[PDB]
Amino acid sequence: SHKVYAHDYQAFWLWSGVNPQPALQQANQVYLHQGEVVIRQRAAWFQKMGLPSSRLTLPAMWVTVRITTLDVPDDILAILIDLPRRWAAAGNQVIGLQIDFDAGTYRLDDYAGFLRRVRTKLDPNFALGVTGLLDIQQLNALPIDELVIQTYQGRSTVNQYSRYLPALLQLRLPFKIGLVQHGEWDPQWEQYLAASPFYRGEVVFLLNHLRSE
Repeated sequence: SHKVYAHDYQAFWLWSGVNPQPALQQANQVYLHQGEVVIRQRAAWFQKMGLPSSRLTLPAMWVTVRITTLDVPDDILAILIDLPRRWAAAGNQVIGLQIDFDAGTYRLDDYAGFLRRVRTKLDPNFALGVTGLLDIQQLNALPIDELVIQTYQGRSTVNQYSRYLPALLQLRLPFKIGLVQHGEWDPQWEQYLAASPFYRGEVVFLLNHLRSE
């Protein structure tokens, strides 16, 4: 029943607006936020954010994009799938594209269709990952290479996150747990989830200091 410290972990999200941290230099993977697809005037719009595509001293990396709507045209999906392409052209080891679903009430059919579309447009050397808030004979049907279950909102672990953990042993795809830096977390859960051959460990969302510090 302790708090999450980066020095105990090896995979991290670096979000827009978050500064790099020494823990990055011990990491095996980084999940680099690059922007969001949002509705502006009843139409989807990509907002590029975060670090510009460039050579940086990072471990193997994902490009992460948050999707707040699944009504997204092919031209924006084309921009999304070019992001890992650009990061790879800059000299980095790029694992693939991670979709961060933050869209609301959709049916799993629609998520599946959206991911099918992305994978069709994504270069086959790139993996396709999903992450989102906690929320199976059809869920393991997701056409994805990695799932990350987030346990936080903002700077805090969600209260009663543990309610969603026991059934993750039924997942049949590589999965991880997303924890916020300095949030509440019981690491006994790690041991529990280690029972599944599909468990791949944790990812820590790094945070800056609050202004009020």
